Amino acid sequence: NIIFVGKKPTMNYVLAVVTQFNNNANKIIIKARGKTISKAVDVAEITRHKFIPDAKYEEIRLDTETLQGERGSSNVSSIEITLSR
Amino acid sequence: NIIFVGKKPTMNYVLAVVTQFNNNANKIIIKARGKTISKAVDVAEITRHKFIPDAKYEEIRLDTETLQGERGSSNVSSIEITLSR
Repeated sequence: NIIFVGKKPTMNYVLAVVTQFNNNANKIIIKARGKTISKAVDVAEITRHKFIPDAKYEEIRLDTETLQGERGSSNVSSIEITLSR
Repeated sequence: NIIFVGKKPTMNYVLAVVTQFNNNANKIIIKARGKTISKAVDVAEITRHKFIPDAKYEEIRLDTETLQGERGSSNVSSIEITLSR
């Protein structure tokens, strides 16, 4: 029930979301890290504009996730977007 | 009270946020659109983890906005993060 948004074209992820709503999941979670946080927002916005006109934001969580490191190495921002209805 | 996260380095925006909190602001809004939605999340996560450890997510709003593109109108994702104490 979780869609990890990665490197595929955006519409793949929009499709994954729609597919799962039409097998009556009530909640969908979209999750992304780093640069692709932009794309996760796109996925959710396209979905509710063109394809599930009644989708609403249940909640949005922002976090940081820790990465294996060399000194100076970075961690990474993450988003989790919950949709329903 | 409104910081538009654009092309400058992340730490510049962190600085503008932390300054405003040091001058006793209650609510800070960070806005970004497109690719730099990633950078906005960065600004707020770093601020929270490293400078204002009691800064809270009051509200997170995802939207779509339009801009003059290369070829007529264009739609981009936008984010509005409200941090508070």
